[PDB]
Amino acid sequence: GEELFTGVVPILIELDGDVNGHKFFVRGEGEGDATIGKLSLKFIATTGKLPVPWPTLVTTLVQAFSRYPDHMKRHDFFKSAMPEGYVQERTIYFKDDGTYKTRAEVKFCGDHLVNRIELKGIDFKEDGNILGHKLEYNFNSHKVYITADKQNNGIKANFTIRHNVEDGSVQLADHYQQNTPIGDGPVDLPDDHYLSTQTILSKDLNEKRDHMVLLEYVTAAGI
Ligand SMILES: [Zn+2]
Repeated sequence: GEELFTGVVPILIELDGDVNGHKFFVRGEGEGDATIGKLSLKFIATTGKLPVPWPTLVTTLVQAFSRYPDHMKRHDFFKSAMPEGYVQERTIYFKDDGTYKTRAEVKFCGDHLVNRIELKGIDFKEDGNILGHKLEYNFNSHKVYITADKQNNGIKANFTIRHNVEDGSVQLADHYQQNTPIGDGPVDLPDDHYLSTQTILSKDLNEKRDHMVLLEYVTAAGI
């Protein structure tokens, strides 16, 4: 379980997307180090220019790499579901705009962790901040609130992402999340806690394809 995360783990990410009928595919690679709670990844849109801004996809595009400090180990659901993995599902409500629905499988393939995601988005406004590409290329820090869902032998989470808009306003995205283990056996159901997240988005200046370089630090807290 946790024993699979004592060192650096290579990551492959795939996202098959469809927002208001605009189809796209994103592929990411890099590495995660759960001992420090660090993720370094590069994402490419293989279908050309995205119909939505990169920041809207960040939350979707491996919380198993969160640093859980020693006293909180017993509360790390994400690692305890490995290698078989977990399903992660979300509904994301963009305030005054459309919604994303996502379903992902996060599991080991041999020595590498893979996150495979399907995303469907509906009811977005033409000129809105999302389809109008009015969101800044950056990301804020958040708290991801996690609670046990004993019925499903898993967890739920709730949080609101704050996306900065070009005109100086903020676009809120309310996230509702569920995770359930894929394989049989026991998993760790946690007491209430949160993950504190920080993310930096950048560009590779030699990369001509549409892309996003990401560095994140996440540490669990609240117990
Ligand atoms: Zn693989």
